[PDB]
Amino acid sequence: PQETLNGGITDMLTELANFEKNVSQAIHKYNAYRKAASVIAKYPHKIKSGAEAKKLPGVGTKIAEKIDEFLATGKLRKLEKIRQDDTSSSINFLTRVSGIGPSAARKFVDEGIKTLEDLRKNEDKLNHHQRIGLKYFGDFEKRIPREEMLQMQDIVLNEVKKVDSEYIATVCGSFRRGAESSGDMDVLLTHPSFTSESQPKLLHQVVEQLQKVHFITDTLSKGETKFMGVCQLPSKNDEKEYPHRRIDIRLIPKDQYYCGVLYFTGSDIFNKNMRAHALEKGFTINEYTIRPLGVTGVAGEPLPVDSEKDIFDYIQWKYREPKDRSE
DNA sequence: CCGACTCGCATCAGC
DNA sequence: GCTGATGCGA
DNA sequence: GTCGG
Ligand code: NA
Ligand code: NA
Repeated sequence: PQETLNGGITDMLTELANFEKNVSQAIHKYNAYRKAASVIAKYPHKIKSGAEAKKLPGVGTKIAEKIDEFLATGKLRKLEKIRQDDTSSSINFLTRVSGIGPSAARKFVDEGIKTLEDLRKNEDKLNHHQRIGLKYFGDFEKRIPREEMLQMQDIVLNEVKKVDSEYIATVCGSFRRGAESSGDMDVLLTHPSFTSESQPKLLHQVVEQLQKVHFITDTLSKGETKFMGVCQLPSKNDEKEYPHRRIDIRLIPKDQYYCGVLYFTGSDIFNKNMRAHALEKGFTINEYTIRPLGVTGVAGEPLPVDSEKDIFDYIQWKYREPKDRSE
């Protein structure tokens, strides 16, 4: 649907969602508004009334009333008010800094720290993650065109194989589904030496090499199985420097690898659909495994999986190409 | 009427 | 010092 | 806030 159809409504609901998450700290109300925003964004008609929208799954009485007010007035009194609220708008804004959630935003604003400038003046009140998020505030809100993602993939796959040619690496997310742009890079990594029933340095090796060739620039968090950090393509010639990008790297045991690939390939809606159809067939699918359900409901031991296709097969489904996986 | 809506890592709260 | 809870982002 | 047991 064209944005101009119900964009005013969906924008309204999305903004309400953010204030619930960031100010009221009501995560379930936050997801409630988003679900309403999503289902309305997919609605192929311009909504004439709240009663019309209430027919959609996820839109209840309260949102129906809000839509009635928005349609009749072009705004929402409650939204208009919280917009001009200095405390609430500042709390909501500060959460745009990676590492600053609803709680940290509240505490900062409570003691008079409201803007990026205020943040820049009080660095010693920020933890390591928050300083990085502050440093790359602008870059982290930029999207990544696919050509840059492709070049990022080149470096990752090359350096990973250089460390150990027996590594297996897959760039997932929307990029694997063939998207024109990405919000970040999500790399899934495994090695034949690493299983569920199984060195605790396989991830470090790869991270270290990507640091050595100056691809990885910063580290947000790093353990034995999960890395979260910052990277940057090398600058061409005398061209303008590339934005710094968010990159995650996960080490997954061989026997759980392809369940992970599927899950982190998405999309969420596709994964939702697929999980629903998994159930009726008598299988349970999560990030790690696909399991067989006993006659009451007792899940037996995880089924052997050696590819994405294996999973699709178990539930008597035919392989859907990553490009065909938005639903 | 009222409960539902996973986990790795960094850091806090408390012993 | 360690264990468990919480915040955060995914 | 919405859904549903
Ligand atoms: Na509804
Ligand atoms: Na944040």
